[PDB]
Amino acid sequence: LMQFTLPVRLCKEIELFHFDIGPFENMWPGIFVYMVHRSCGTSCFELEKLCRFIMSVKKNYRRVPYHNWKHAVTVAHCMYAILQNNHTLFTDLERKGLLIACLCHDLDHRGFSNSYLQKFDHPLAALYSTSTMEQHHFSQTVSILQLEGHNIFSTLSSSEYEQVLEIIRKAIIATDLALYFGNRKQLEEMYQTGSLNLNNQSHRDRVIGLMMTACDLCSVTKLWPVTKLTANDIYAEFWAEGDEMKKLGIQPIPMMDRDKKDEVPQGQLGFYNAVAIPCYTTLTQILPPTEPLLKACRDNLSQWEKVIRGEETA
Ligand SMILES: CN(C)C(=O)c1cnn(C)c1C(=O)Nc1ccn2cc(-c3ccc(F)cc3)nc2c1
Ligand SMILES: [Mg+2]
Ligand SMILES: [Zn+2]
Repeated sequence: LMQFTLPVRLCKEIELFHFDIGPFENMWPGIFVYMVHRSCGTSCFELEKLCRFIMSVKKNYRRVPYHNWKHAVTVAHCMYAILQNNHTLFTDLERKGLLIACLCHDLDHRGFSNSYLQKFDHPLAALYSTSTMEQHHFSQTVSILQLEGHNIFSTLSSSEYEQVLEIIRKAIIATDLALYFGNRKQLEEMYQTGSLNLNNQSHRDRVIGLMMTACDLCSVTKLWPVTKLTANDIYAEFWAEGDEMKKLGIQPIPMMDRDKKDEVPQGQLGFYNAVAIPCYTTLTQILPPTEPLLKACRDNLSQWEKVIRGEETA
């Protein structure tokens, strides 16, 4: 059999939650296949169809600062680490669906929020009133799955195929941060009343939703230099959207105004306190082996406080 192998450093370090997939684009497909073979199994997919699928997915990501092919693979890798360290908790179909969902979750992203598309009156806002881009991302996933030689689930029954596409749809839609706030509240109450039940499919859906938020935001769980450098790419997009909001004669929110760049450290602080820390806190409560994500989030929260006190530059 042909078994994907990684260099010695990558082989060890890919198992760590804070792994950076590196600047070599051409290695990312191999890194993804390796993660599928270990998290799912070498018999989960035909290698030729998976490779064809990977390259078609890559081609439908755009040359944008942040919401790009590197983000897709980075998000899948965070999902890999969660699956590997919680391997008894997930099903055959969930391992198949969830790495694919992560790879595909920002397909055809142009670097603009759902809000910009609504204000711009983009056709996608007419087609999908809520979770606009996320419904677009899923649609793009269905299109690619339906290309000749791209049915990577061809061995699944009709009913299993439908289940996995439903895992992928719900996982992709969960990456709408607007939905995260409600989902985390429900999970927090369920955990704290001791009512959360992983044998309940509506509960599994919420847990996978949280996992998808955690994976999508995972730049806050990297080592500080990766965290800081990724934040430049995030803001590069936010500021381009703010420019576009100004062009429509609309005041952009502060995070999207390139003139407000000196307030970034305080905005980061607000984001760690309102979104990130609660997210990885609730995830750790449910999946205790995800602890390193929360530990690394607290470490970066401390780093942003050092930037605010003038003991670090950005
Ligand atoms: C949507 N995405 C991708 C994310 O939210 C996302 C994912 N990963 N990360 C790290 C983010 C992220 O940085 N979010 C935020 C969220 C709120 N903010 C508010 C401010 C702020 C800036 C200047 C100012 F003057 C006032 C406030 N800056 C942010 C940044
Ligand atoms: Mg997205
Ligand atoms: Zn994303």
